[PDB]
Amino acid sequence: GVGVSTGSFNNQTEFHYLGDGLVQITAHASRLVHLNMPEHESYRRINVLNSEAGVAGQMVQDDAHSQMVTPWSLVDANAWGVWFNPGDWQLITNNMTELNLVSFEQEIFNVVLKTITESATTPPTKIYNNDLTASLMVALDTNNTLPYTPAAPRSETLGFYPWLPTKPTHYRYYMTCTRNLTPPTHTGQAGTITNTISAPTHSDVMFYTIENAVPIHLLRTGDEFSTGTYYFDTKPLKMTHSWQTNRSLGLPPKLATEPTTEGQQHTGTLKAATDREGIHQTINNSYTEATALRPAQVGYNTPYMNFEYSDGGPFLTPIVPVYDTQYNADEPNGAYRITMGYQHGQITTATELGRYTLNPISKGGRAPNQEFNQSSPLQMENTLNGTLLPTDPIGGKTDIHFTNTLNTYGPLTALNNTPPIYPNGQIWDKELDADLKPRLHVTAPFVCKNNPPGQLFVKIAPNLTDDFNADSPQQPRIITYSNFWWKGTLTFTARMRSSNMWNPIHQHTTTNDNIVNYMPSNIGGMRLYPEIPQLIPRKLY
Amino acid sequence: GVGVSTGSFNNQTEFHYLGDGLVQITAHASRLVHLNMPEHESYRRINVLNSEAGVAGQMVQDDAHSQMVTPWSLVDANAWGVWFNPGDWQLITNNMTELNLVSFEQEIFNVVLKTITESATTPPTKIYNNDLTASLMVALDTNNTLPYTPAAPRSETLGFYPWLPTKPTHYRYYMTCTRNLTPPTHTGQAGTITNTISAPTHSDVMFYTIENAVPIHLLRTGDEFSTGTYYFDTKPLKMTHSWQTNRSLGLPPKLATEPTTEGQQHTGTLKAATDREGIHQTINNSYTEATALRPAQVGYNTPYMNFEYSDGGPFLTPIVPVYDTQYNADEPNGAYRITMGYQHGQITTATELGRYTLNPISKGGRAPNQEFNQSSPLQMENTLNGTLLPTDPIGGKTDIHFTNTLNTYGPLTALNNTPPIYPNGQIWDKELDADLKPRLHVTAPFVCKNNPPGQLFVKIAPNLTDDFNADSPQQPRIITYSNFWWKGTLTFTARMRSSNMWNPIHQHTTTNDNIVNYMPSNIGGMRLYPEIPQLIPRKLY
Amino acid sequence: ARMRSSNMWNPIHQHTTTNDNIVNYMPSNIGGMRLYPEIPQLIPRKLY
Repeated sequence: GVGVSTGSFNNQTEFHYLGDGLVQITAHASRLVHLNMPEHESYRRINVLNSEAGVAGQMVQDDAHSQMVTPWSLVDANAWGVWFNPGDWQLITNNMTELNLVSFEQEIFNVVLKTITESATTPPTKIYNNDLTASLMVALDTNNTLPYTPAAPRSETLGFYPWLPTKPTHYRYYMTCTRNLTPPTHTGQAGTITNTISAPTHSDVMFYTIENAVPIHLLRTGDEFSTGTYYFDTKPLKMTHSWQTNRSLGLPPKLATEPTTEGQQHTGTLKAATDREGIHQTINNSYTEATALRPAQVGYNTPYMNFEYSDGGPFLTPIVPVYDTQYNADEPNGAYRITMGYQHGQITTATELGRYTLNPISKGGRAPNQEFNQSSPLQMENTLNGTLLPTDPIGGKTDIHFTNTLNTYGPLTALNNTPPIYPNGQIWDKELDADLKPRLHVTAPFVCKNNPPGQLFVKIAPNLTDDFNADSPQQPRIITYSNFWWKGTLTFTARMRSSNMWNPIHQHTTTNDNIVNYMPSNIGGMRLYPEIPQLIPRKLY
Repeated sequence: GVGVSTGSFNNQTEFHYLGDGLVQITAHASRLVHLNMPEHESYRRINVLNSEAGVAGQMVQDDAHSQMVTPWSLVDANAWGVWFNPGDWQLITNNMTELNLVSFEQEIFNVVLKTITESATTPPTKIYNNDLTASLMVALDTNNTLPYTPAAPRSETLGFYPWLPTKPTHYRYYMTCTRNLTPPTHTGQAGTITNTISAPTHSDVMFYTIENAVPIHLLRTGDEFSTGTYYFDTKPLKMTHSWQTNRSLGLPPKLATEPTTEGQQHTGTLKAATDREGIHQTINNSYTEATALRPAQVGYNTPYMNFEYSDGGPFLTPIVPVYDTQYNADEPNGAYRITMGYQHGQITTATELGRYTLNPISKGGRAPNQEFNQSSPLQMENTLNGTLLPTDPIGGKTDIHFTNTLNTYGPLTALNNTPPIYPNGQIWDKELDADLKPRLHVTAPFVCKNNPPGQLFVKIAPNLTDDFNADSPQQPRIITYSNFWWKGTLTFTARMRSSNMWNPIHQHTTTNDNIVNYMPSNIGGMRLYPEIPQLIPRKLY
Repeated sequence: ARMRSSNMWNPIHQHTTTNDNIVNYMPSNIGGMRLYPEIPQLIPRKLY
């Protein structure tokens, strides 16, 4: 029967406080998902090029790839703000040390299929007849047979507002590209560079169609498509950021001259350099605090802005994101620059899209203009030619320092994970099916070792015109759309924090200049400006 | 299935006479509730100001606040005339001493969703296509997570007629306002007053959205949304008004000169003033009847027309409503001035809205031009400067008397509750969640100590146009409406009255000039002019 | 005590720690401590 409802809209985030501190954050989400029909039902391998990199010097501007455009649309839950309004994400940045991840279920219910029909009067008048008999095709890829494409790094998820109706995005995935871009040049001189994408190699062209991979449930207007409860197996995230560094690990040296006056303008003085004792990593006698004996370095000098070049094309090496120094650099420390849409933040007036250059606040980051390197003997009051200051060029290039090439990722390199980004970051991510797994993902903090949860493919079934369908490239169809609700349930599990100290830590407050970032205006303009995550401090040693 | 009915229209008020006098007034109500679609689905915080108070002297005319307009519409039962036609409320003002309150259930059934469609011919012609697949969102706030806003003090309830189809009103609630209106001035002089609403403070901005608070049941055209039977826990109201005053409490003094003639023009004479005896509250020897020994005062001199001023703004102190003196004053006694709509009373011709300045008839009220105050010694034939007559100004203001400032609410102040007002008054009310609860509410006579019954939020689900819904402030929609029935059941419990006296008391009759207030005219014009409540007298001591 | 539950959208005022507030929470070079007050009752609630 059509006139019977099939599901319940639900969006409350139940913080069900279990014993011993553990909580069970059951986060629901429900949005009307307005699906339009596919503009073409034929699968298309669209090679993409650009004339922008074909002129010399614009080789960062490299948009060329080979794209497999499918008519199927993807309903995506893999974004943080779908499940958490800022009132409930304030509760977790204030109070939770760890976040485990447990359950996940999707549900499409209460689909409304409609036929639009044009009448030929003096305005364009469109009549919305109701389809009682048409269907739409859903496909829960319960094995992840298809390439897992999360829409969070493109900000193409469902919109993070409950009342605003969202849109699902077209499923598409990378096909093999064999990129020719060399020679790599400067900007000033002209070169005979070749900017073509070549023919795809035979051994790797990987064409997944949706019909021959996942079984597809047709759904009439009284449907209820229930995904089974996916149980995660992830590492427990740690929301508590670490502040200790290699000038803060271990036991500090004792001081003989201790201050007498109030105010921190006066400083206590240690013992002499050659008179101190302990274990030490160099040859020289004087034990300063810079060259000390620290267990492992936190962070690592990434060779930054380093454009590697693989069969796919030129690409920048992703840096583990970490809190910058007191000098805001953010490029060798891996800043996030997340541009949203008008479903994801961004007060809906006539301006362009908001930006928010972000960082975490886990203090483990370095500065490129603050580092230096020396010769093998230590030699305080060092020789001009024995120490490599960052004023020195590399190969005669004055803007380029040693740290552009210098990598220090040794085995003893402790490192914090990716911060979860709000509301625009990604929640979970597919484990890279490689022989050597990466230790952490920069795209998402939760890593699924098992089969990741099924991405959901939704497409309108072809409602066909009376016209013939043999020996024709493109058929006519009845123009149509859909309005199906979508209910999720993402059950977290988190441990409450315990204050084991004296001074009160930084909590996510609400200032007088902050309520305008949290309240609607006279029009209805909403905004979801980010939250700098990982507020509770913790010790790394 | 759509073509099967789901509920029963029902409106009979069963007076089920139980034993020992108790009755169980089971009052049903059922009205067609015509819901229109929301004009916008975006939440809007609309600050309200007015230029009327910005000029000096109009500072009672203070309409400025900060309003949170939500697209959800509220179906309200909290009004008396929904449940009681005047034939059944005559039965309870004639015969019932107390009214307990027991049960309450709501039910939305038999919804009819329709699409309106415009055709472009020479008149505007509108075609009502039927939606078999669309839905409407209902939300029974079973915990009162949202701010409880009763529509009875704004006369925005369902209309009190069974056959006339009603309308639900848009749910909206007060946001924080920080009002600047000083200096408070007179009317004659001009001042440099500042009339602005300021920026809302950070610590208190309280933005409840409907989706993230209460789980929401989508309902197709064959729905039946049944609220569970809410069981009240209220004080038993007492419909019997009290007439005894401090010139009527206790034992009267005995008289020696008793009258001889027929007719009350001749009066019995008491003993002398200095010769009477008894307990007495002053120092002087003469025991008059004014200064007597009475257990507690009934009523209390409110400082009336007293505009207190809180973070919200200027507001008048609500006075406990009580029967005025023989001199009709009604302002220091808290009159009701209830203006209705054409669904709530008010013969539906071309006139403006009816008024009915009302009072209860519980005799405990005072008059401001009939009171006076004296010095500490009593001193009959009092000194000109020793007694404060209400001809005396306060601070040189001749119209303002001592009683404008004078409060006499002592601990021994007996007081009657709020009269229930018909048909326009409120039935129940939320307990003010404060540390010190108020003793009585002026808005409604029944007080719910527990969680109050769930207010019901109804909104049409978004029926969307083919046009895109990303990166757009305002989307187009199919214009639509709804016709859902709404059945309630408000089970009272009341005790029958017992006449323990000789003379017959005032019952609510029907005079020859009263049937026009109770009967329809040749057009169909109905009216629900009020009933002066609480007719049975009782003793207070 | 009962834990609070956030039943709303916008985040309420919590007792934070600003850059001009750590000097009210940390000892100095002498040993000077301080317990400047906290403005209490931060979570808002409705009275009706």
